[PDB]
Amino acid sequence: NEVIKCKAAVAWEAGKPLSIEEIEVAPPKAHEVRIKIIATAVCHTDAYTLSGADPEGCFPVILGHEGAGIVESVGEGVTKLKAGDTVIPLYIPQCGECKFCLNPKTNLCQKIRVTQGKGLMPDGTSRFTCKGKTILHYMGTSTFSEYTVVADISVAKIDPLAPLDKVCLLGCGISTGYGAAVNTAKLEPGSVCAVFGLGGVGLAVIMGCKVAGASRIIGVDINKDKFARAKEFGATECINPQDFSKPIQEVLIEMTDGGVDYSFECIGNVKVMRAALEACHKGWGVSVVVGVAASGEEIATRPFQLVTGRTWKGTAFGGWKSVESVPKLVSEYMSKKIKVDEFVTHNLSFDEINKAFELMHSGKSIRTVVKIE
Amino acid sequence: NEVIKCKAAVAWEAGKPLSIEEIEVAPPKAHEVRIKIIATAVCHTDAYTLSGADPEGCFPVILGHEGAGIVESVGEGVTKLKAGDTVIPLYIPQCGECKFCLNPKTNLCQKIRVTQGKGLMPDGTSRFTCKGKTILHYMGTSTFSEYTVVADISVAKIDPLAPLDKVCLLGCGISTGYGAAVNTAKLEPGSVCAVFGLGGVGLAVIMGCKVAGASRIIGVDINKDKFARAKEFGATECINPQDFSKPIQEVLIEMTDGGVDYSFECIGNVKVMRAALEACHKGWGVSVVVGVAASGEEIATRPFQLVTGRTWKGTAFGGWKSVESVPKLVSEYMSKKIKVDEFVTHNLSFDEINKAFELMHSGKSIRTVVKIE
Ligand SMILES: NC(=O)c1ccc[n+]([C@@H]2O[C@H](COP(=O)([O-])OP(=O)(O)OC[C@H]3O[C@@H](n4cnc5c(N)ncnc54)[C@H](O)[C@@H]3O)[C@@H](O)[C@H]2O)c1
Ligand SMILES: NC(=O)c1ccc[n+]([C@@H]2O[C@H](COP(=O)([O-])OP(=O)(O)OC[C@H]3O[C@@H](n4cnc5c(N)ncnc54)[C@H](O)[C@@H]3O)[C@@H](O)[C@H]2O)c1
Ligand SMILES: Cc1cc(C(N)=O)ccc1-n1c(CCC(=O)N2CCSC2=O)ccc1-c1ccc(-n2ccnc2)cc1
Ligand SMILES: Cc1cc(C(N)=O)ccc1-n1c(CCC(=O)N2CCSC2=O)ccc1-c1ccc(-n2ccnc2)cc1
Ligand SMILES: [Zn+2]
Ligand SMILES: [Zn+2]
Ligand SMILES: [Zn+2]
Ligand SMILES: [Zn+2]
Repeated sequence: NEVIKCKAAVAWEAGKPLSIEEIEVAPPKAHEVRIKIIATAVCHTDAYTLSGADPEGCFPVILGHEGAGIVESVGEGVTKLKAGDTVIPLYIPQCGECKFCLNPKTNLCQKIRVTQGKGLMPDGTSRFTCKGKTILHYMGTSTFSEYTVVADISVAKIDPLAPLDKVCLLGCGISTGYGAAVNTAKLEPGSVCAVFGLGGVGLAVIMGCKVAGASRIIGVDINKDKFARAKEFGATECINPQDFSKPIQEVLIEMTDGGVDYSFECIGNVKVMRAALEACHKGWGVSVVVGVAASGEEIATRPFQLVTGRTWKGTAFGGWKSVESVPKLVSEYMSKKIKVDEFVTHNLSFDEINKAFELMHSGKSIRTVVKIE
Repeated sequence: NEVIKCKAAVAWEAGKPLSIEEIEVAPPKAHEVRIKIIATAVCHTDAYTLSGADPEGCFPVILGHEGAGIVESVGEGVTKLKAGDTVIPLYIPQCGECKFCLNPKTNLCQKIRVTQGKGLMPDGTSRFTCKGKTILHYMGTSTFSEYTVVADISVAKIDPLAPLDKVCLLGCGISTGYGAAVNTAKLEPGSVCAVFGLGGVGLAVIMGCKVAGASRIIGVDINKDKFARAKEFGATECINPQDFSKPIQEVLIEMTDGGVDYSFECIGNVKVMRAALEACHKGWGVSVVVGVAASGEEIATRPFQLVTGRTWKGTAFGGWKSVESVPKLVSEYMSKKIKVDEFVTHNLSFDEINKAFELMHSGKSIRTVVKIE
């Protein structure tokens, strides 16, 4: 119930490294929760915002949107979570009252997004003070800190037995891939699937396709060093566009005799998205867009590709309804139905957080986990 | 069983009028049917091919792909249809054996399309002789003639009580609109729908939406003279893009509080297709492409429109399985469930066939019916 002094990794300008500093964190107001972050993961959109390319970037700011922790304080009006619980913050809440929350077809809650995009709590202010300045929040969580304040609808409650040093990855990547495979596509047994890109999201998609029951899975990438891991996750074969003179969709059409049944696009390249649409089977093919492109880029095609059967669709947070569905995923990981331990490729300490970004800049890791205690 | 002399409307070069001539029609070979055309309808793709803009146009050729008639002769191996029957030719057959015919998700049979696109019968030759030249077939039917020869899988058998002078329209237009409404979209009661363009296909789509059970229907067009008929078919309101300074998708978003549930695009303009995608509701919107664009045009959008929920899909022949589904549509018209008599706007004789095209060039008619006897 009093201001907490803690250590954070603040960013001050676009394109500069993060600097470790001491910050003051205010007590939560009505309908808010204070969380001590235990572990976190460094995602790609964090580095994208840090670079400064985002037209909506606001500085100074504390990044991070993947982590798990333990509750200390709750505001006035909270009757759902008490101190000592193990929880996961979420950048897609679930109020349960709006028109988007009563529709089973969607999961895009639209209650606090106007303040979340500006970097402020729902009341209209920020809880982070540094040397007489106010530091904005990032994507509603801000987990690059030892303590953080979030809204009461952005918190999911998990089993206390879960290891918090690895279950944190179920915030952005593994959940998105698994949901893309088993929610937005809903693929029947015996299908043929193709995955573009073999990062964290691609490997999660491959895992979901193998779990659901597809017979043949094709992995596509321009870096050979990934192929090995793909074959461990369930991909039957892997190809490289640079080894063929013909365009990639023609290679896939020749290989699969007509085209694949499902194609997942997990990169963020508009040309790859067009190639992914044109490689689906005529009559019943489906293409799912998972990655996010830079602002100002357009994906083109001819309407003759849609008239003869094919479909575009897209997914955000794998289509899961976050608050009521993340606990089920943690339970699934308890039963060894899905793989979480095989995604983490590196471990760092808090002070070396900058090093994490450099690894992401080189393409040598899938996911890195930072221990914040 | 002998060559038949008949009257036809042959085209000799791109951009010239059709000329009425006398032709010889050969007896059918194995797995073929000879039909005496009674009535026909002039569609938009006929005039498109006649203009010469089609990169695949081949001349001389006999156009037409909508009509009903009576059988005279059948080839060797036909045990399904006998002479005197009332039938409808179809530009999408149904063999029932290929991989596309055993899949309930599609209706694009791929058995005789290679010869159909070239203008020849499956054996490899044409049955139309004129003054020592061979005349190719059009879209597998060629109904601008008093007698025509078609394959045995391109014929649907209907109730003999049907009036053949109006049931012919169930070949291309009304079927496509009705199927787009109730097959590819599958819209639930209480939905909001928007239709772009108010020709024959647009009015069929409106009829299907009203039958299925949507509550609110919005018609969009740039010609005011159409709006009246739309209000008779079930459209609740109609708008004109030229009356507003803002782009049309913003007008629709403001009007419907977020966007429509379903949007059908029935024109063939790539800019209208983009505007139709951007006017669907966030989270659960769907956009169905029905019209065909000119070769070399691309429809563009940003992937942020697909990531947040929306979908493109397309339809050819309304998704009906032609041979087994057209008789059901004729039965539906017998019970007054659907409207066929309200589409025909003009009637002509065979010799005035050219006049029909001129009407289509002015936008004063929905469908014109030519009586061929
Ligand atoms: N919509 C969502 O909810 C959501 C969630 C998480 C991530 N994402 C996005 O998914 C994308 C993947 O991110 P990530 O960190 O999981 O993996 P990553 O971006 O680090 O890996 C990208 C892979 O694509 C390959 N690549 C580059 N150009 C290629 C080309 N022409 N052809 C084939 N491969 C090419 C690269 O070699 C690489 O293996 C990102 O853009 C991310 O923003 C979206
Ligand atoms: N895929 C299929 O199976 C199939 C079947 C039949 C027809 N079609 C196609 O459907 C299209 C419609 O053909 P039709 O004969 O039924 O009607 P039509 O083409 O004669 O009517 C077109 C209407 O769109 C309007 N238009 C032009 N520009 C516009 C704009 N910017 N905004 C709004 N309206 C505009 C016109 O005023 C007109 O009312 C055609 O392109 C046809 O080729 C497709
Ligand atoms: C565009 C956007 C901005 C923010 C922000 N903070 O600026 C947050 C979310 C989104 N965004 C929306 C629009 C807003 C929206 O629909 N919703 C629903 C509940 S609240 C909310 O954000 C749809 C999809 C996304 C999205 C963006 C990035 C990632 N991504 C990439 C890598 N890692 C994460 C995943 C999804
Ligand atoms: C591109 C095409 C050419 C021909 C031809 N004769 O050149 C015939 C059909 C198509 N086409 C296909 C590819 C081929 C195909 O999938 N199939 C399935 C069974 S056979 C066959 O044609 C998919 C959709 C269409 C199509 C084209 C025009 C119209 N349209 C417009 C106005 N009025 C009619 C409707 C559909
Ligand atoms: Zn909500
Ligand atoms: Zn992320
Ligand atoms: Zn078939
Ligand atoms: Zn037609």
